[PDB]
Amino acid sequence: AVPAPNQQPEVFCNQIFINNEWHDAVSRKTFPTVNPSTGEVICQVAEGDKEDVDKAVKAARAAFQLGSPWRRMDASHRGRLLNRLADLIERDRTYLAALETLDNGKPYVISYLVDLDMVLKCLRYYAGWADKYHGKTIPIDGDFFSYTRHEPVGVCGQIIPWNFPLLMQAWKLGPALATGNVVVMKVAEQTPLTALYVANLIKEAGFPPGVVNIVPGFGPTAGAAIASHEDVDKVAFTGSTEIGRVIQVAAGSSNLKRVTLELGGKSPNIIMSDADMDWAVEQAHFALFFNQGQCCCAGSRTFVQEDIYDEFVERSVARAKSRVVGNPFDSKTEQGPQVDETQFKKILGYINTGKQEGAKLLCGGGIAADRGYFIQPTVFGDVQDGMTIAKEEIFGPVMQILKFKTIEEVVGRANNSTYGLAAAVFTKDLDKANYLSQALQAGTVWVNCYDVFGAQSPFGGYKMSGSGRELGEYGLQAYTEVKTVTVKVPQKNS
Amino acid sequence: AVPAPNQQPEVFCNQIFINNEWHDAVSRKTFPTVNPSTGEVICQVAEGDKEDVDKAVKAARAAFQLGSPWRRMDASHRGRLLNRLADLIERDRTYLAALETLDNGKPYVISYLVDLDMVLKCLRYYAGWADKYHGKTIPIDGDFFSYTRHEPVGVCGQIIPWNFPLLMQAWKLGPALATGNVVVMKVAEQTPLTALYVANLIKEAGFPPGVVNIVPGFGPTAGAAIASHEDVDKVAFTGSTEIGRVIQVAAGSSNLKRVTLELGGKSPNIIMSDADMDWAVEQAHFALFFNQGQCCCAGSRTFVQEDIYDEFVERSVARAKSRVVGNPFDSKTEQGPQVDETQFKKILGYINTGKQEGAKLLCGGGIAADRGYFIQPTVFGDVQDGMTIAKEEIFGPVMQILKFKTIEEVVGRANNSTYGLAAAVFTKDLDKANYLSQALQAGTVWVNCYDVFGAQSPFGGYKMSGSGRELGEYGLQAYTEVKTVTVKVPQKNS
Amino acid sequence: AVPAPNQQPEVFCNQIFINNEWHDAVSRKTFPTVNPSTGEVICQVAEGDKEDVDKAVKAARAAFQLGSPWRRMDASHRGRLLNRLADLIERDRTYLAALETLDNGKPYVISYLVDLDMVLKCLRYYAGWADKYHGKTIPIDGDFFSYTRHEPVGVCGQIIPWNFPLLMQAWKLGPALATGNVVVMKVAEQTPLTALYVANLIKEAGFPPGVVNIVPGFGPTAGAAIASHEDVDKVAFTGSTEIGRVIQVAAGSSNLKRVTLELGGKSPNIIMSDADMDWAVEQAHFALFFNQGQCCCAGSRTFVQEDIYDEFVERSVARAKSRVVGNPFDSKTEQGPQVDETQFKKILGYINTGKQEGAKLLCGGGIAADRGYFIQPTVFGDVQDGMTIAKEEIFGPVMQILKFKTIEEVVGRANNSTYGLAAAVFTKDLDKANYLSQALQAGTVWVNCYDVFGAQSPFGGYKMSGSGRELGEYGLQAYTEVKTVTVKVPQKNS
Amino acid sequence: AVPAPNQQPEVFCNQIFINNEWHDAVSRKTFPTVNPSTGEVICQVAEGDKEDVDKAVKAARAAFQLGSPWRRMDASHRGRLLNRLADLIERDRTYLAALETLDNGKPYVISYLVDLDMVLKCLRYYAGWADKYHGKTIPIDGDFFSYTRHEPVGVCGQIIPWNFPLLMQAWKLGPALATGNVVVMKVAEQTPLTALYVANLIKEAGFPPGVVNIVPGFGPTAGAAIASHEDVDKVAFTGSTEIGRVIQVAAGSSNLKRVTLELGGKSPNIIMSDADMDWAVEQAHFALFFNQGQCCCAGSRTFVQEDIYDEFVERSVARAKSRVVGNPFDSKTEQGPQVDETQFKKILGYINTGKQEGAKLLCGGGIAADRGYFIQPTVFGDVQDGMTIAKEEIFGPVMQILKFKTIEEVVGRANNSTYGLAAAVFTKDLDKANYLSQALQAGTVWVNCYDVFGAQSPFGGYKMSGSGRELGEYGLQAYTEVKTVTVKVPQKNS
Repeated sequence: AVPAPNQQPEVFCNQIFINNEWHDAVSRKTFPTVNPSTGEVICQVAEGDKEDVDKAVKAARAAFQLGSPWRRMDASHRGRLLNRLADLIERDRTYLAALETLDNGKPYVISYLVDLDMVLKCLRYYAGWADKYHGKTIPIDGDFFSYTRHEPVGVCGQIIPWNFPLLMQAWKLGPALATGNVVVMKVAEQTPLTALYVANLIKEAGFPPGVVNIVPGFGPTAGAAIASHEDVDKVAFTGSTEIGRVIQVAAGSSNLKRVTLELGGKSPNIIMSDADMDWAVEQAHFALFFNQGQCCCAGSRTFVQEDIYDEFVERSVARAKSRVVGNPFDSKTEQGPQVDETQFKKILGYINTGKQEGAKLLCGGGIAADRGYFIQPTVFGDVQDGMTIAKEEIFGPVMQILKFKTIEEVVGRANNSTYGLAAAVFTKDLDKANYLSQALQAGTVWVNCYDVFGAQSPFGGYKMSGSGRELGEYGLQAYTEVKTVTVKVPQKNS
Repeated sequence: AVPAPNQQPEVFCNQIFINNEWHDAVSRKTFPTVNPSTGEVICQVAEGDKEDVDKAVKAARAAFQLGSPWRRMDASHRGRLLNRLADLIERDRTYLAALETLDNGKPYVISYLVDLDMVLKCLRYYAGWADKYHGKTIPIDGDFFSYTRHEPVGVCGQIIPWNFPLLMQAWKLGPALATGNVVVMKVAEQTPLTALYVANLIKEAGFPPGVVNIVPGFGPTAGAAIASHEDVDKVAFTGSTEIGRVIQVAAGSSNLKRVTLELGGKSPNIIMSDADMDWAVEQAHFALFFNQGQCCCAGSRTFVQEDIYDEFVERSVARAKSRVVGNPFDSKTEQGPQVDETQFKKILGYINTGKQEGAKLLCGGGIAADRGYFIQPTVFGDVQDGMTIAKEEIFGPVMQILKFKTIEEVVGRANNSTYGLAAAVFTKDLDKANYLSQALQAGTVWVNCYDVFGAQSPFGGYKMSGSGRELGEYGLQAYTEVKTVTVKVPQKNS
Repeated sequence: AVPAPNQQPEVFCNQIFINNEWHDAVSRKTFPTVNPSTGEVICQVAEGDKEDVDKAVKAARAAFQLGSPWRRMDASHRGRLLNRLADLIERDRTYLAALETLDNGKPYVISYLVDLDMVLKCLRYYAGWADKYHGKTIPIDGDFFSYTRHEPVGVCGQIIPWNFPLLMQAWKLGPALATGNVVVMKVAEQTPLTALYVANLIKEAGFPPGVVNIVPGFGPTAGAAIASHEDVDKVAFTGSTEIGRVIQVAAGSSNLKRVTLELGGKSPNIIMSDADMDWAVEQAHFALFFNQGQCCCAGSRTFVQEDIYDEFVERSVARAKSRVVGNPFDSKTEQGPQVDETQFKKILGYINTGKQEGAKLLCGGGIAADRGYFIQPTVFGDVQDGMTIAKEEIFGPVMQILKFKTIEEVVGRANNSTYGLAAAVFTKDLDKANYLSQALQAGTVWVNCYDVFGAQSPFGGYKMSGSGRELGEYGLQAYTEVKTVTVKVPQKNS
Repeated sequence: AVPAPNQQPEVFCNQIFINNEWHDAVSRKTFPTVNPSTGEVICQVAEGDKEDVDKAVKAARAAFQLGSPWRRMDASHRGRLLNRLADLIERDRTYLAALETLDNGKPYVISYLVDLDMVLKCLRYYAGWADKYHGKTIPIDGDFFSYTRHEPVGVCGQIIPWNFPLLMQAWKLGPALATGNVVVMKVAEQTPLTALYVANLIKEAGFPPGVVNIVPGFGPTAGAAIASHEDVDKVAFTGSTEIGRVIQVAAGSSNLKRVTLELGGKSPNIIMSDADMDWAVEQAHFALFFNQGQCCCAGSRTFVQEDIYDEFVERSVARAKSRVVGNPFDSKTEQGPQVDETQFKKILGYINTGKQEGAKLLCGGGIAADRGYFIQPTVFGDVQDGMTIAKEEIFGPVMQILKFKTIEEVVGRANNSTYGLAAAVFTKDLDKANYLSQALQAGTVWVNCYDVFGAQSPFGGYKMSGSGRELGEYGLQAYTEVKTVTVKVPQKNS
């Protein structure tokens, strides 16, 4: 029941969003955005700069002053504003899905049924938490009355990736606005249009000026300026590991602001010999090739027991060869183009390196179309732990299948990594499922499923995959600082 | 590593415990306690009366007055007192286990390794919750500061059964003293000695006078007096369904005091065809014959699929025939005598009725010894749902095995009862385990185990098995009334 | 900004609401509803009966069966349905306010700005809690994995009073539908129209058939049938103490169903000599004369220190004499008529008895209009604790002012009652405020304010004022039964 | 009731504690510890090095492996071990207090009645949280069963300051061992003996080898090695701001390990004109001169309204001049010597700079004794915001009194700082207290009290004073990583 899409929607939101008004860059420099399906320029977006970041941060700080309309606003009213924003987004669902498809390149059906549905669910979920994050009345010793108040941390600088523009923007705006903070958001240079349109919808919803500010920046300049600003109380970053380390170093060296990181990973996928063959094959294919493999928790490493290795490999190759690649607006299309040329060339180089290392190429391994950044679904068999493709995040539609013999060995091999963002287990035995769920050192473990993301369930990673959580009640912890008030009383009684 | 027991320990605590002092009954009437292993009288215990209950309630109310030492005491100090009581109980572990064996009749090894260990664990667990039951700072609308304070409900009247004297006494004293309440406890007429010795230990521990009061009463007179007293803010009862209904009616007609009930049940046990045969048989035998079958959550109904019915029945009969019955102080003894003559005759009548109804008698079915209340382990096969033994709680060492064909049918048959205290599932499939755990209408569901009781895990029952919970954090809810305080502030800010 | 009201709105919802359809009474008997402002009949409403209650309970049980659309519905979808119902109610806000004014008699401005605003706030608040009531993963000892699941209790029978039809209906429907229960509601015979229109809106919102059922019954027959039905898992009652005791006795004697009571009270009001005179006088007048004094937590007892007794009495008399009584639809009207003739005559008799007992009559004390149930604002001075008016709930616009000398004496006198529903303290000292808030034995304590009701803040009473809470997170506890699932694991690790 | 102290207790614990065994430094280098009361050397302590840190971290990682005794240990058993450690510490309370006095220089009465009492309270409090930190069973959408498990973060490197050796060591060990982590602790070079004796007591208590490891290091070498080690999952630091920034930078550049900081502050103290004069003066004196002013939350800035400035200044000077300085083991002694010569010279330089800036010297300002690091109590009046002493943390017995006129001005001046660790308000008005508690940007706010530290109440700071909390339930969050497990089920029901 997908409505008819407009393949070339109009683009007008291309400036910096500050104080519920659109301002051009101080340097007047603009950067172009490229449609990945065809390689042509969609529109020109103003390039964020350090001075623009300073203006946005000053506006946010002014909006966060004590006694301001945002600070005096009731929590239930903040939830009502979030619900109003969600309703406004749902009103323009078709246009937002079309713009997301045009800018990112993901299939329109996926954008309409998955991305925007999850955005609405996340916004409406964090609308509820506005007036339900209670404190505590501490029963301290002596004739004292102690209690804790949950207060907004302050100005929050948020940097979102390009794989899920709307979804990550919702995940960042939900808890921040629910807890009463002000946001100075930096969007990815690849996909800036959807965030700007959402900012216009935010202005329409009725948020006070300066609460939400979006600065579209082209490069690490705006991100570094946000992470190094003194008035930014907290910085939240989601992206590559190197940029995350740079942001953390800059934040620690600037004002010791709170830092929350959500980096990439090398999430494994374990298939036990007793698992349902068809369901396991389909779920592994979906886990690896979802969003053209541009997922932080993609199941790149697929561990299959020696008993069912041959049949699983054959079924996976057959399924991958039948995947449809083409124009995302087409109904039959299952895989769209890559986000940009850089990722296209990086994935091609990764495929070439994997072929050089001796991994068996089962299918794909080349360009899918002469125009656009389309890559054929690639599957690598007989992959070893020493191979580069088995250790680095390809971040593309490349499948690697590894063989294991015993459960202890597969646990040791899966946990032998610097990333613990996610993991999966496919089996029908209760004991094996429990043991694998407990032993695996992953932030999220899925049993007989994959990519089951809910706003209620927190998401995070161990080791160097990041720190903290971004979903559920745990997400509210990062955007809140606890204040303890102790009052002397004439006499305390139980 | 069980220490050498004293088969005839001295009994001196046989009076009413009020205000940390021992008082005789006002009417000077005493009731005898009978050793179940031999049928002889152990000692004479003063019989509780309505006037004695009034004296105990007056003492408790005096100890609960505002500004009293108990009310002004810090929560951490209450936890320290609970830990001190637990240490004192552990110091006299051997004597308490011997007295429990002498009075109840359960094996000494069980009393030392299971009952007292669980008592210590429960006391030390509820010691921790003394200063960790926080309130909430409600984020109400408007310029108001609202918060909730958890206060003791008041004088609590508690009636404990005879199957687990020490364990039920600990389960009742833990949350009540942890939340800062005063206790007026009524103990079972069958096993009153252990509770009185524990009361003496409570006096030694250092509790303020009047905090804990124990009135040993012979019959429903003391229980009715406690449940109908006006100064009793809350009544907690654990026992038969009829007495629970009477207590609830009296409490509702007296002063609308809060009532918490924990009645018996007819907990089923389901064995799937794919379950581990040896483990399932052993766990079913332990589930049904634990504590001579005198358990509220005994797995009386054993549902076995038609595929493994014959082998399971044969193994269960073989295991039951090998059970050792004899003197509880003997090391090799596995089953002791019944609590009293009334239960002995009731179980004999139930066995006779089951034989009359046409159920196949596999083993046992008669008296085990010429002296004492010993009953042979009885197993009934080919039991139908219409049989009386399949519907009423025998509360004895009688095993009933029922046959089922499909999982939907077994769910419908197991849930077709007025009791939902507990249930069990034995299987190796994940989907079957999850579906059975979700479908069964039981307060507690065990998978591949039984009688796994932890102080942390709450315990309760659905339907007419009772209301509320007695373990874990949920146990603290019943013994606490919430007070909300709202204060007008000059200006509220997030 | 109150829209123009329709003084005589059309009435069409006058039948029994079962399975999203309107059915006449089986006996075809109808009872009339009387407009309190004029004494004329508004419409004829079908009279509920035991057979109709049985039909509604059967429909609710059918809708609550495992696998039904309501049971399989996601929690977030239940919250969305609640939000949709709130939006539908807000769409017809003017008509609902006009009908509430026509049926109850409260001023239209109050109905539009207070009652319906609170109804919308409560519904939207309990919409949020749909998917945020998590369980617990208990860390039990041994190689076991234990967790708790919060499940709906089942069919809930709810009886609502007549003072706040829409507000109490929302307070009952919020948590019940949020936790996934089915409702069989019994409405007051005085004000049945608004609940039926809300039921029609519920049908329009999209709830599955049988989830919500409303049976308008004339008398205690329907209430007794609901409280004594075997398929009703939980009964919630809000009203007089005697009917609450009867309901509790019947429920305990029928199937031991869970009972939650919210009865009336004699809430005191304490004015300290250092309090702000104008604010204290205005808040006391609002506390006592709100909703024509037809509030369960009305500040009937007004304790004023001897220092400011004369000035407070003079100001209270002056304020009471200036209160406007007349047609509720008039803008200048501040007090409407009483709910029915019975309350009118009872309040007149209470005023006569208070005059006979020797209490000084300061103002009012008679009928306010020759047509309708209008009573002049009455104030009684020099009231003693032994007077009947100082002990019984008049439930009308009668003010009683009592004098106290010391804070300990006023605490002792205020707590010397069988009701603890609410209390208030007016002062500027921190120590006095804290001591009074801690010492008073009231379910809710207000400081320098009164009737500050928020959906987030729980509401309840001590002693015989009721049991349990109806607002906030505490409200969800009553409509939920906890199931514990313990699974044996091969090996447990921290 | 302070027992007789041994002024020169024996010192034997002077090595590195690894695997429950004492090992000398690999380089065999030892650093001396100096008694502050006399300036003589107490004993020689082995100097920690990077290689020793590597050995300790390897031992901790070995003890943290899956299936190890520490990992398989029950949570209740961890709480029991913590309680056993607390009991062992209480057994040697006198010796520990004497050693603390000998090494730190604080008065023996303070060490016995305050420091060790708080250590015991903290240990026994965190013993309770061992088996009470539940997870959540997330109600996710779809046919899925999702839940969260709280797991230990891993090897934790902890660096403790010298002002409160035992208290900070307990604050670090409590949550870390309660949540099931392994500790590699670095102690201050000034006071290493007490931590080593506590480590010996830990070995005696029965902790498995490698769970707790203490490396006494002389300088930033050991701290940098701990913060830069790859196997250290989390680092917790408490000390100066510069070292905290260095540690955060190193941790971010090494492996992105979680960092928790608790730095110093410039906590203000506000005295309103209506506050109790005697209580305010005494509490301000205690707040500033507690522990010789070597407190992170010392009330250095004392804001006094112009109405009571003169009387408050006179009373503060009179109280400060009467403070007793001398040998800490003497009963009449109220203030001991400084921790070391460096702090002595820094405080002298700060006093000289304050005198140069034009601040009025009221009393003190020089050396108190010819032997030892004793400083006279110094009070500075007419202090301005531009003065250096009013902005930098003197960390000594220097009092600064500032004058303010209005409440808005004092709020603006108090919040105009880079530190928000703590604040205090002294008044009798309710509105002023609430407004000041809400407006002040401090981690902890005290009303009519100061330094009211309870294990239950969390402690932290805003701005650059640190991040996170170290006490209460909030303390457990830092030492725990959340794992989410989602399992597909055949059919989900509410």
